[PDB]
Amino acid sequence: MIEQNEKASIGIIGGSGLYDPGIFSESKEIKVYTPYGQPSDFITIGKIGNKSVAFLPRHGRGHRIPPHKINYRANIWALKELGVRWVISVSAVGSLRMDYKLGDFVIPDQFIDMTKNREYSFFDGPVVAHVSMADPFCNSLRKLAIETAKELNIKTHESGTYICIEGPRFSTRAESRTWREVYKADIIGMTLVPEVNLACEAQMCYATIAMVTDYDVFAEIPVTAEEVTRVMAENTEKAKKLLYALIQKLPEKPCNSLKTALV
Amino acid sequence: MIEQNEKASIGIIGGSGLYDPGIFSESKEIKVYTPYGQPSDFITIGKIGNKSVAFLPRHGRGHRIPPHKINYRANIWALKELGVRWVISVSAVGSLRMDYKLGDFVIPDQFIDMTKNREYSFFDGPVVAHVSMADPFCNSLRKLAIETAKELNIKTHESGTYICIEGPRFSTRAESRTWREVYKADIIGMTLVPEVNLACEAQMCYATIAMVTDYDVFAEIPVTAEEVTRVMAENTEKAKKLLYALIQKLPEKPCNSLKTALV
Amino acid sequence: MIEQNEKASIGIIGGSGLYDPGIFSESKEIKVYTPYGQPSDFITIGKIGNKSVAFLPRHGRGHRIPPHKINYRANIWALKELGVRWVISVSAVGSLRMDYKLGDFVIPDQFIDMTKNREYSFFDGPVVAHVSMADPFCNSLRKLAIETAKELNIKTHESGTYICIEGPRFSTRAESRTWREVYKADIIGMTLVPEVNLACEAQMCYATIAMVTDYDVFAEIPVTAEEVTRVMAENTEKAKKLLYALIQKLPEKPCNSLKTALV
Amino acid sequence: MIEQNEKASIGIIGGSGLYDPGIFSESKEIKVYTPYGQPSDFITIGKIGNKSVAFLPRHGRGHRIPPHKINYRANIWALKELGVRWVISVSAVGSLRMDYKLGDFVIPDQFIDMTKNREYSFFDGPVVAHVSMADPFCNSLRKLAIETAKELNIKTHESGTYICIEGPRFSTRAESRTWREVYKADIIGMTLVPEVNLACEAQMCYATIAMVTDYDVFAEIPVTAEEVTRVMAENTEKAKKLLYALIQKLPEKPCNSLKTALV
Amino acid sequence: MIEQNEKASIGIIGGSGLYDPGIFSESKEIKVYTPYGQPSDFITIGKIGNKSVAFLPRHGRGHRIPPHKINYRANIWALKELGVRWVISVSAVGSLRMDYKLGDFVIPDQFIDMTKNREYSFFDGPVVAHVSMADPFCNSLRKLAIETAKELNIKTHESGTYICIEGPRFSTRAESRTWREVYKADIIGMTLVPEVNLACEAQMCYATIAMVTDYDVFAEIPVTAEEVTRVMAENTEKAKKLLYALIQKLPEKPCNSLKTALV
Amino acid sequence: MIEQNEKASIGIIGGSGLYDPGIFSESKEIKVYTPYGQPSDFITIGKIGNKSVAFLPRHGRGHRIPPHKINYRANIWALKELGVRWVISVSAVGSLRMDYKLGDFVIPDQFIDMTKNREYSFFDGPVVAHVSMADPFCNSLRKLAIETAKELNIKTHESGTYICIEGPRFSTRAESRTWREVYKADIIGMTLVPEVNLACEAQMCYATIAMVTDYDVFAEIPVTAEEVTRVMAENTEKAKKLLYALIQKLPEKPCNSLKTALV
Ligand SMILES: CSC[C@H]1O[C@@H](n2cnc3c(N)ncnc32)[C@H](O)[C@@H]1O
Ligand SMILES: CSC[C@H]1O[C@@H](n2cnc3c(N)ncnc32)[C@H](O)[C@@H]1O
Ligand SMILES: CSC[C@H]1O[C@@H](n2cnc3c(N)ncnc32)[C@H](O)[C@@H]1O
Ligand SMILES: CSC[C@H]1O[C@@H](n2cnc3c(N)ncnc32)[C@H](O)[C@@H]1O
Ligand SMILES: CSC[C@H]1O[C@@H](n2cnc3c(N)ncnc32)[C@H](O)[C@@H]1O
Ligand SMILES: CSC[C@H]1O[C@@H](n2cnc3c(N)ncnc32)[C@H](O)[C@@H]1O
Repeated sequence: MIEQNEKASIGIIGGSGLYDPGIFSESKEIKVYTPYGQPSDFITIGKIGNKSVAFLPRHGRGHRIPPHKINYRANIWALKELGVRWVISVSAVGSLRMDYKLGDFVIPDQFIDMTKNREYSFFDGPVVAHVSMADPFCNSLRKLAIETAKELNIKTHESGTYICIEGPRFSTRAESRTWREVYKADIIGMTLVPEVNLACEAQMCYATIAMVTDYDVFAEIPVTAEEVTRVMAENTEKAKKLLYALIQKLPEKPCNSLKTALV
Repeated sequence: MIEQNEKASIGIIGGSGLYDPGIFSESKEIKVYTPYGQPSDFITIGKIGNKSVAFLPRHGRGHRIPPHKINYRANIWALKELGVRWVISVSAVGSLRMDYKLGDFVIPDQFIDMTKNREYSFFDGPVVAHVSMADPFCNSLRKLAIETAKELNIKTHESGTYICIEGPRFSTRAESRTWREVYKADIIGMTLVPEVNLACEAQMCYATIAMVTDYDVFAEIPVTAEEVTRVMAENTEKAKKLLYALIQKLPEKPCNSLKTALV
Repeated sequence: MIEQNEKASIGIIGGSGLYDPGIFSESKEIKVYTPYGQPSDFITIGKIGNKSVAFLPRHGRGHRIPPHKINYRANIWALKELGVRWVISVSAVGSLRMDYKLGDFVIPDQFIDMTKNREYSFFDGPVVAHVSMADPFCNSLRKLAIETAKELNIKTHESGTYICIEGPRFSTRAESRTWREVYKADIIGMTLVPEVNLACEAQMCYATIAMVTDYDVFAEIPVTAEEVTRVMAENTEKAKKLLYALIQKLPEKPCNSLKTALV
Repeated sequence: MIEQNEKASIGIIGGSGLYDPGIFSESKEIKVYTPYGQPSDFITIGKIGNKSVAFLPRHGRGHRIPPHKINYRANIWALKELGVRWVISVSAVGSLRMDYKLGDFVIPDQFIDMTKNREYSFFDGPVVAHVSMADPFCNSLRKLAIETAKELNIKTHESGTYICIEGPRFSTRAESRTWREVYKADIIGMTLVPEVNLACEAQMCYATIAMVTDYDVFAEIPVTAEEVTRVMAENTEKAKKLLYALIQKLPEKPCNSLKTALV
Repeated sequence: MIEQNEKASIGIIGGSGLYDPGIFSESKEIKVYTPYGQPSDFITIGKIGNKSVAFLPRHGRGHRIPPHKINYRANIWALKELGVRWVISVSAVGSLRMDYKLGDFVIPDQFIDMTKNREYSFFDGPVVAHVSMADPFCNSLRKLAIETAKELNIKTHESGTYICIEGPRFSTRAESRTWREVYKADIIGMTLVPEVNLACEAQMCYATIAMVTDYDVFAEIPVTAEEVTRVMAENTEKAKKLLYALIQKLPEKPCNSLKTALV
Repeated sequence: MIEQNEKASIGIIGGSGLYDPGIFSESKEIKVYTPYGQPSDFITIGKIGNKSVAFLPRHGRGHRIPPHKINYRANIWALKELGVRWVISVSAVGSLRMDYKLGDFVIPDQFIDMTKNREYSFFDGPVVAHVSMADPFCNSLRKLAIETAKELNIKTHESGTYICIEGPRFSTRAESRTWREVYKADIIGMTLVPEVNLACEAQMCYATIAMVTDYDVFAEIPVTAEEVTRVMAENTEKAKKLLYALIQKLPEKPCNSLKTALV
């Protein structure tokens, strides 16, 4: 209902510990209209290299919004209104495998949705769409993220299955044994779904750069929120280097089409 | 979330007894995406004179949707997606005054909102808008409707205050005495608000052509739904003539000030 | 979805201070299925004279449910499932006129609805109904209540307009001046609407026996909930006498029809 | 709240590609009252052989309603109001196993519910019911469908586990590996639950005739909505023959044990 | 569920144009737990004179929240958790009378609630409370605000009836004529209710200092949001002097009694 | 919003068949305020040994509330307002293994959450909390329950994984094979989650004493509600002895701290 005059081709959704992306030189905060209400915070917009970039911290100012209350539809709609084509999510995840260590990055290629109470789509009728998500993340952006990590010599696992749980509580030992031994998941978090599905419906090329912040229930002391924030803080510098490099590497234009998903 | 390639500059919203406007030569029914879900029915789009017109029966097929359940936001959003600039509403109303006659048309110029359970705006945050509605209807469209009625010699009152109630029940005698003797309203219905509000927020030029179908509680036998449908049916031919003539009379382009409404 | 085996032709809905109607000899409490969930409490069913009567306290056990949270649709649906034809509501009201004194009964004949956001109907589509409520209460039951009061020599005003407010707060002085000097209301409460409209939609013959429990904002000391309960308690005996007598006076069968209200 | 005069003993719920069942000789469309609002479309009622049959397309006209927004409670309630005893569901499913072929029918005998956002029951209190669903489908109807397929020589698998997902997106590869390799499910869809749950609560004898329309993520090119519609269309003729024959084969009367399910 | 260690005895709720109260010398922003979710923004807490004061802008950062979406329950709950006893609201209002001029302050003593879509109470059951609000504002705080304005020689009307409308649209001319001539209202706004209700239920002593920012529909050019912000900006300095002086004038302790409101 | 004068250090939440705990010598029923509305019933408070104990039947009077509609947040909030530190849940569960026999008690040590439609937390923002629940039950309370069962020679399994399903329907055979063979669950119920979550967020020490009432789908006749009630009734006396003994064995004070869970 409002003409959006600001434009950005790349959107960055920051997770825990990344309220300030540390990637902008000059920027401003803007309010973006959505028919779903409030995005998590105002959108920070500014130029990086030759790119206009939009940033939104999914938990908002002061990490005031828990995963189950994030307005995922408003956040993705706001980025679409700005003309965003590429969406880079940076998240904190727990590792379900001894091989994915604290501070390691992971560029997942699959996910399993264990969420419960969310709004999963922009298409509630009369235009019905069933998007394919066999390979849920954008391959070209995943490949560019992997190349950037290799170029910067930042330790990064090139694949992984992300299991998304509802939260806000962390998993019981029985649940985590199920996630690992059975669902064959590698990392765990609470925010990927429905963000990734909505981005696909919005015809964006979305990928996640996850950083392992804890070993879930598997280390001598199980995961606590304090641990997650502390570990993410120790690794913000590397995350910002990776992001800054990846953003300049992206080509102009890259789920690209809804035609075969529309009934 | 999907590109709407169908286009219409004029939108007609049909009320009771007007499921088929009888104004189209060639037409088709389309599904229009909205972030609010389902409009009342598929929209009928077709050309009249040199105008592309979109028609929507607000109660849907078979008059299946009561006033309090109409998805007013989806209906106005759908028309906006089609590029509609002029919205003509045709409605059935009760007369609260005895000098009017059944079958007379009224082009109201004011309203009093007594609704209770509705969603009144497209602006829920973060972009706050407070539209001015001191003169709630579009003056240019009201004037063209009045000129059309004069040209066709169709008895029409050129002003009036519409009191919109919640429904679905009709008013008690005590409420109607208040509406007429204290508020000084002229006509009464259940569907004007929030339709008019939303059209204004969408920067459309909206006007209502109301048809007196009953005398509310004031005749020997009080209003019933059966009476409303019966009287509306006796006057549909005149309504269709008025509607057909008005549509061709409209200029290409005409609440066009969201700028001063935005905080 | 449940076959309701128990039957009652008369339903009593008790308001403030009437958890125990004091009218049954033998009775039992039953759970009644409704598609709207929970009625205010289990329904007490038993015989009085030659009639099967069902009783339900609208605020539930311990007056645990405030007016704005009462499940009016479940309460009326439960009585319909039992075969109830006559519904007698007993309520506590404030007086807006010096002539309607504490302890006086009032059999209202009109109402004005000032409630906000309650659920007003059983007809949300696809079967649309617009019931006529010009004379909102059942005339035959009002007349029998008046005759019973006259026979018992219980002081009772034979007409009156009930203004129903949302609550739970009581009115400001400016609001009460408006209800009286303007809307011409006589008594005030918080529970009549939507109970009366739902009963009409369910084709029952509904009437209210109201008892004045306070003078709203007009006495030197404005109304408090403590006053309402105290005054109601001082007049329970008279209320029970009136109820017991009216119940036996009712003929077998008496809004009687929905035909002309169905679009 | 209104008397339903129309009656049918058999109800058909059509899925994707089955808006027109092609089984009626003479029929009409009716609006059926429900306390849950709108069924997916007006019901089509007509006689076939010696029986009255009711048909409802679960996605509505133009496939306007996605799985997660279908009013399952209104659809089943409407069929119950009509007196339906047998409910035959025709649905499109993906095969999770490669030994099945596109176009094969499957008469499942079990399901696994992975839905997330739905209303699962008609019993929300005060009448609590916990239906048994160990064998979720009606055995007598499944057996009659299997006999019909054998008599018509239509290739049909006589058992199978249906995993019902939330949608509207299709599954990721990691999710589908879990559904097949771990859960051992055979077919997958989005509409079975809570339709089957509700039909059991309504004491109906429900069974699904599923049509394999894709191989989910397992063929060279993963499932798309376009493929589902295309394959369904190629096999509608056979589905109509099976339906027509089954309907005439059913006895007058056959989950009719609500007694032991009521706490 | 959280122990709140921060404390303030005075709370200031700032309205339009008052995001920065300009009264703190040293302060910090805190997050306050509420069972209703998010207050409008973090609460600014700091010392002024010998008082600890808490400030909350009701529209949030960047005036991102419209009146109909403000979480009034969370805002008042947060102030109660901090130990607030006095609540001073500063608001922008339209004048319905030509002698209450632009920039004049008004200390209303009554209100009329015309809101429609809000949550009005903290008491939804099982503890039922009906607060008595005949004189809705705290007399002692009103009297101190009036004394302060007199001492500073700031033009202020010492009484007035505030009519609260739902918004976000402004009133039609017919509604405004009704508010003035019929309801006898003096000023109009959108945010007083339920804020005042809830403060009374929380046993706080609440008063409003209103600033006339427009003449509603009565000047040659009707009210616009642009005008409201402009006039408010022209008078912020005076509002800050009034506020600063009143805050220091308040006694340590003063609706301070729910006992008689409890059923 | 009101001061709770009543105090209890131990809370007992009773499940199916335990409306009357048979543990009190003298007690009374009280209404406890919560910002979430209605707890399942009035809270029974009384003395046992040297302790004040609060009891709440989670299904309410007459087992009127099914698992999916229980107001878990109001029940745990009410116990917190009373000062409860220890919470003992007594529940009915199905056994997924043939060596956990009818009437055997189980003190689970883990759970798997398969619920779908519930409110899982007290922390919806702005104070975000992610409680750790690797070992979801209070170890000290579990150990005391186990010691009590040993002292009374009541057959009890000292560990076990509880899988919580949504209900109200019972599981299909395919789902149950999955819970056992795939998730490695031992017992199954519908009420543990979110009760346990919320108790941990409220910093209470919570444990479940489960009673095997059926073999789910694994016996010759699958579980029915009638069986669950019958088996629970056959073992009520034993459950009451365990409960009475455990209550007196508890020390004054024991999820102890939220500090590390707060972001
Ligand atoms: C700041 S602590 C909470 C955040 O941690 C992320 N997270 C990190 N480790 C885990 C884990 N082991 N399980 C689930 N979410 C996790 C979640 O997405 C949530 O937003
Ligand atoms: C078909 S009967 C119901 C319709 O009648 C219109 N209507 C006609 N007369 C009246 C009246 N007297 N009061 C309220 N609505 C009326 C309403 O807008 C509603 O959609
Ligand atoms: C027990 S105190 C609250 C009850 O008092 C009734 N009531 C009595 N007097 C008044 C009054 N003056 N205004 C509104 N409701 C009133 C209302 O319907 C409410 O259920
Ligand atoms: C018309 S495409 C969408 C429909 O496909 C059905 N469907 C077909 N194949 C699959 C599949 N592989 N996974 C999930 N649903 C499927 C679903 O029930 C949905 O209503
Ligand atoms: C900033 S423009 C919107 C604000 O103006 C206040 N307001 C000012 N003048 C008026 C008026 N004439 N009618 C209603 N609200 C008004 C309202 O409370 C709303 O938050
Ligand atoms: C009185 S029958 C319903 C209750 O049975 C408990 N229950 C007992 N056995 C089972 C089972 N096999 N599966 C699920 N819930 C069960 C549930 O928690 C529900 O509240």
